[PDB]
Amino acid sequence: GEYPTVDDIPVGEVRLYKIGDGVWSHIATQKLGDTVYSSNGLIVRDADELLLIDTAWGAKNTVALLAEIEKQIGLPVTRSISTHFHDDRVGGVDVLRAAGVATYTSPLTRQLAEAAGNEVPAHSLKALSSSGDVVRFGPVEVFYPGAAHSGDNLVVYVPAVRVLFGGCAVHEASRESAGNVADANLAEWPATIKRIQQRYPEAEVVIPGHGLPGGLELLQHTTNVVKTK
Ligand SMILES: [Zn+2]
Ligand SMILES: [Zn+2]
Repeated sequence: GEYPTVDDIPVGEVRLYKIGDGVWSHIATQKLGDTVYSSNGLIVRDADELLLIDTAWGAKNTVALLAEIEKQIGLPVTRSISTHFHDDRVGGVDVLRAAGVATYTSPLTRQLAEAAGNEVPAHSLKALSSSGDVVRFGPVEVFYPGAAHSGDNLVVYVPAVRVLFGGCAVHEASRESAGNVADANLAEWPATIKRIQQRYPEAEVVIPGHGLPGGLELLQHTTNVVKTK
């Protein structure tokens, strides 16, 4: 049906949304002040297991995520990748570890998470240290396009179905400001977007870290938003 939003996900709950064959997004919320915010991750089937991209933004939500996955898909999450060091990506890693998931991210993300006092995935993805680096991981590619929203942000591509999870380096269409730039590299963000555009020219779906999925237009949209400043 319609992509889940803060206006229709019951409080405390996590939703899944089917994106294509063997690929779902997960959507969770975290109210701060008067505004309820949502956050997206990904789930990708591989053989008879699941690969998780990002936590559901905190321990409580991540427990609910695992329960929703069991209810709706019924296959075990065996590995996860966090796409940068913020709480919407690693908050809940200890829940994943308790559930027997092998948790991964880049070495830089582990370092930044440790410095921030955030939860830290247990394992490093090697050969992701330089912009342009890419590695295969089961049914996905993991690409480090360079600094943008954060110094460490990764994107994840599902080649079989042309789905790009852009994460927080990519803004949703309705967003016209960059939001939280405390860890951002605004100078490098446009070049980082260009690397993503050049690497994944056939992507059919682009999923931002927050908000509605779109297509490749979200990439240039993000650059446009960055240019404001
Ligand atoms: Zn972030
Ligand atoms: Zn984010």
